[PDB]
Amino acid sequence: MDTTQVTLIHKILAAADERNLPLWIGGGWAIDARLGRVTRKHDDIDLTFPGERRGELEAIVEMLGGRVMEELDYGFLAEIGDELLDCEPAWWADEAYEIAEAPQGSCPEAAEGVIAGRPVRCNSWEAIIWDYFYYADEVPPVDWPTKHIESYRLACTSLGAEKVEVLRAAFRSRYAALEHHHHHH
Repeated sequence: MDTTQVTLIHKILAAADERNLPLWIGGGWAIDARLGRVTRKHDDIDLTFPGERRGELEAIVEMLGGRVMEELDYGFLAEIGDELLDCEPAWWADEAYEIAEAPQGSCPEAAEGVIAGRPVRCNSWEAIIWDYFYYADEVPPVDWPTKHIESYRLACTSLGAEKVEVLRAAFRSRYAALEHHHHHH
């Protein structure tokens, strides 16, 4: 399982390099890469790719032998073999690639993490936490599975409490604004 998942990630990376499509590894996988240790196995592989390259992404999935299950407003889900590819579109703005609705520096150009001895670009701790907190608003922490809870803890600790607090406050502010907009409209 774990080896298979790592191998798939390696393959997806290799395809992305061949396509000349930048890949930022996200979520728990990013956290593990940034830690340097694949601590936990994850059925879903969360990878961030520039949105404009959707056609290339479809080709990549086909090259992998998988099929794209569905395309959603926040990205596309693809089944590759027995593993799930969750693709988050990175939006190229101000000469920078940014995760949708996420703070600047979401997807650093630098080789942030390492997987299986291969250096990999990973989304920032801030981006990771932004996603998790966003998920928290959707689903209560009590409902959260151990893996997600642990991943959130690791990311928060690594980034630093104060920074995490700032992120939480920022996101709450964003959500409140969104609610107000909706209520007005």
